[PDB]
Amino acid sequence: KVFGRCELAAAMKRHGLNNYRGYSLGNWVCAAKFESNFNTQATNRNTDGSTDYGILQINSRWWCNDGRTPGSRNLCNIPCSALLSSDITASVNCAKKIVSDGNGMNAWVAWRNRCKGTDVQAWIRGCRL
Repeated sequence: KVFGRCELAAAMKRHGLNNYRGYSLGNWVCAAKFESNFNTQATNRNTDGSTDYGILQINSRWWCNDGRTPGSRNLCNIPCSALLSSDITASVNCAKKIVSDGNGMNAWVAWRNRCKGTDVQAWIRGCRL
């Protein structure tokens, strides 16, 4: 499913992402925009053979099992396909563990490169939250 901006903002808020670990909602919405373009079915393969899955492009080498990434750790204990569902719950729960990993949102390269230090507030502007 391809979420609309405010729709995703509201769903993420309901799932406890607004200000989780100090990151305002605008950061999470900005990250989804640049990571998947709000599309839950987005996948991208990396050169190391691992694959990024879903709305937040979570990596198979550490967070989920896709049965084809040798040495994968499956820290969120879920098959990677669960991260592509229209219900963002699995994605959100796993993202919570990732952002708590000690490196914050820098774990998401698109966030670091395109959201970090920008007026992330613009991403939730106009939304009924």
